[PDB]
Amino acid sequence: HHWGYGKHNGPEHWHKDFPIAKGERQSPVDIDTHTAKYDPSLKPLSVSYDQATSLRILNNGHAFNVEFDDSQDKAVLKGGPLDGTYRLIQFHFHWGSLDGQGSEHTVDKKKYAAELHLVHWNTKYGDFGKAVQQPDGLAVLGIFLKVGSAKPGLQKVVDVLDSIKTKGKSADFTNFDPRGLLPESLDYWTYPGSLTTPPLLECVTWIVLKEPISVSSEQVLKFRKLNFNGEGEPEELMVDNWRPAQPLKNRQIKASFK
Ligand SMILES: NCCc1ccc(S(N)(=O)=O)cc1
Ligand SMILES: [Zn+2]
Repeated sequence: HHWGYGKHNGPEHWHKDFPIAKGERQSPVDIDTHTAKYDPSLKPLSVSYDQATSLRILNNGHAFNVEFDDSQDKAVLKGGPLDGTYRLIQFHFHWGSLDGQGSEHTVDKKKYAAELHLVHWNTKYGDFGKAVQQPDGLAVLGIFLKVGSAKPGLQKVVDVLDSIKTKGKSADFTNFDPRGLLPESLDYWTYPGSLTTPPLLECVTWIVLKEPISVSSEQVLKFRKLNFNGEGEPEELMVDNWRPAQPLKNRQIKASFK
């Protein structure tokens, strides 16, 4: 109820209210590329976002979420390591104060400038709340961001952030196409993990794409102008809203590519 990313409420403190923080399948993790094993058992990943229906964008004090209508299979993730159908509910990002940090997952200890999370729930459990009681309840598609050329499909998101500067603000965000945030390649790593924020629930099949997307310096600078605080409160820029890598423990990361 008062967690955050500060010195006094950040990741090193979460375990006191959320003891699963020290659990057996916490996220994110470092992806050691040389230890990940190619798995021929993985089937192709299927990202089916053609009928995605975005609704709203919300600053929740921790990040911003672009929310989707998940009342029907309009945008789903299937295939790869997944059994069944996972419905897109929201996406959000984690990012840094500087371009050398911001991602949650790391690749051979490399931190990217940011990381996109497309969050999906397993339709066999009927709603998100029931899905987060299940060890295969969620699938999060993670995409790294590096700073270079602008990402045209991100600009509509960047352009609305001025209207949701502070915690609790929302704005209409209809007709946004999340396909414009994907890299060319769907080559991925996958492992079983958790939500990376409280409540840190161990329900997630992580699918982390190998290929980063490029965003421009100007695009990420606009992320960094958001606020963690509410309207009228002293300004605390929304930066460094990432959890560091957690112990891998008894897990293997699988690669979909050689
Ligand atoms: N109410 C739980 C919401 C929640 C959804 C997704 C994530 S993440 N960063 O693991 O994609 C964290 C929390
Ligand atoms: Zn996230």
